[PDB]
Amino acid sequence: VHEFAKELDATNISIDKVVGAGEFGEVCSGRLKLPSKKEISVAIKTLKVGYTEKQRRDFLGEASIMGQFDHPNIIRLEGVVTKSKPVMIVTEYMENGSLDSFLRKHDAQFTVIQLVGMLRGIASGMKYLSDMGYVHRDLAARNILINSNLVCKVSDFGLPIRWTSPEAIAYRKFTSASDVWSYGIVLWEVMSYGERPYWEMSNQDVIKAVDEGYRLPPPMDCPAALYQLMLDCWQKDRNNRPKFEQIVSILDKLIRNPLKIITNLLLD
Ligand SMILES: Cc1cn(-c2cc(C(=O)Nc3ccc(C)c(NC(=O)c4ccno4)c3)cc(C(F)(F)F)c2)cn1
Repeated sequence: VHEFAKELDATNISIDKVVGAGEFGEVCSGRLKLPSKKEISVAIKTLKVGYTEKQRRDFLGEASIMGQFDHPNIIRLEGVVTKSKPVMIVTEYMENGSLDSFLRKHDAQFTVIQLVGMLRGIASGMKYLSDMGYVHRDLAARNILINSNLVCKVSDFGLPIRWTSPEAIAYRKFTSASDVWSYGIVLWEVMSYGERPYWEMSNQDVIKAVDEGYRLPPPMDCPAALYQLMLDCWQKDRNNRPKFEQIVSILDKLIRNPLKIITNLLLD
């Protein structure tokens, strides 16, 4: 763990309050005093009292993964506490919480360009994870955190049929291209302001429908460019899906605001 995670001194951590009502795990917000004496807001996940050795190993392995990724759109590991208990993982604080729950509070209240900025941040984080050989496997709006300035950052709270590509469902073929499929689902979630993908369809029907070529329909008022981007991410042939670098490039062009062309499952 210490290869990729700094050991924090518990005397530098103050705990404020419980956050997220369990959605992130056993997580609090608080402050961390850095070696330079600067104090920053942080999220703190604690390992349960009475943990088993496997639970500790799994907890510290998580920190080890996170510590590998230093990027503006991937959740930043500040460090771990292992030499005292409770054992902790400390990250930057993301004031606006998970993106799906945030958007549900704000239905139709953001501009298209604001939503595209969110989407671009997520794609940039994924471009770095993929460049680093990391396949996320659970890329979903609930695993994206959003801060006070609406910057979105790839996270993972653990457990996902609705977000999984057909090949990863069929025979566990997980690649960065199956993450691109997942990104198309997140793109739909964002444009739908946190609607659940495939709503409450039976999992077996989500699997069969997608395999038969059916896809989620355009969100209300969804620009054609963005719906086409979803369809491109949802290509049956993983080789035909765009790479994350190309997704970032697409969004960067839309950010220049060229987009006013507007578009149960659709046979696509
Ligand atoms: C089992 C496992 C999970 N992960 C993993 C966890 C996480 C992650 O986000 N973990 C995590 C751990 C501790 C905390 C405190 C947080 N942050 C928050 O819960 C949070 C809430 C609000 N602000 O921050 C987040 C991220 C990544 C990713 F994709 F970015 F590479 C991977 C790796 N292995």
